[PDB]
Amino acid sequence: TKRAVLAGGCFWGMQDLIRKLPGVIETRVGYTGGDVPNATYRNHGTHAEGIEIIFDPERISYRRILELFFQIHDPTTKDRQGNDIGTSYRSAIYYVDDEQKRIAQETIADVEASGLWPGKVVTEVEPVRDFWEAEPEHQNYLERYPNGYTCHFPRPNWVLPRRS
Amino acid sequence: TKRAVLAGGCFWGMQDLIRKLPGVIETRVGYTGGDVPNATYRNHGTHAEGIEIIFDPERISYRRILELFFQIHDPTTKDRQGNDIGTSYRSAIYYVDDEQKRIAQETIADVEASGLWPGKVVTEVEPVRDFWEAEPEHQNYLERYPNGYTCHFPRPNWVLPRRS
Ligand SMILES: [Ca+2]
Ligand SMILES: [Cl-]
Repeated sequence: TKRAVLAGGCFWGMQDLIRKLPGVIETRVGYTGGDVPNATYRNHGTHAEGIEIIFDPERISYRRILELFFQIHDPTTKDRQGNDIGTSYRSAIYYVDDEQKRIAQETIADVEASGLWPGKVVTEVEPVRDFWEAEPEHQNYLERYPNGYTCHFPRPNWVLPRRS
Repeated sequence: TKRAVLAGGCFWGMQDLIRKLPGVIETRVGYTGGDVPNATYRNHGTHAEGIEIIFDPERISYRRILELFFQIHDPTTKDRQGNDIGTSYRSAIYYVDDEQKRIAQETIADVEASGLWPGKVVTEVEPVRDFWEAEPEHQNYLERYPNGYTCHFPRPNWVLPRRS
């Protein structure tokens, strides 16, 4: 099993869509990429709202996970996703090892080369650090409240050639 | 990754304890081992309340999972766990393959040979069949309500010699 850690806006919508990818085993939302320990919803400093994804690499690749990531959030808006404004809502990939770093960089290069997205990619690429799991009320929120708030959705136009 | 499927009483308490075992990646509660399709909380016929456990076999063994199972529920009471009475609350191991069947049988034999449990083991051993995931409100219930109802707890006396 493998771990991916991503940020791309309100974490409810991230989990709602990413949990559906075949080969994803577990998802949990939380605060990561920032300063303060013991982060919480109303007190997480410079952390992004993010998601930790445990997946089966035999069933799904890291690359395919990143492709869904770039399909479901606008990676071109700095410190904002849709209606949600602030550093909490920024786009970031938190790589767990060198292979993930390389694939993240290659994938961003492919995204930009396509010209399909609305401007330069502003997604951060950083090593993963502490992941502060969000409060239980945030986990699986859109399972318990299927009509709840989300600004994430898969754009059919935000897809890459599948050369492999 | 590997899958284990167990039943041993109210599924809230099962998930609360089993989710804490290091090497367990995901848990989900549901209805399994019985008759009716599309099972729900108030309409699941002869199904047991059960739990599906996805684990990393490099970190935790199936045997160790069964050992926790036999530690946290009384496997000697037919169609009952603590205050919860009925076939919904019965003890069962739903094996996913022949290796799990063999380990389940060996583990039950070890349990009985020890004489530490309060009577013969009545746990069913059956091949896994459809697992009807429970409603979102049941998932992670004792995370959202940490003081909520449970009759599960680890008995320090319900442990086996660790010969390996
Ligand atoms: Ca989960
Ligand atoms: Cl939940």
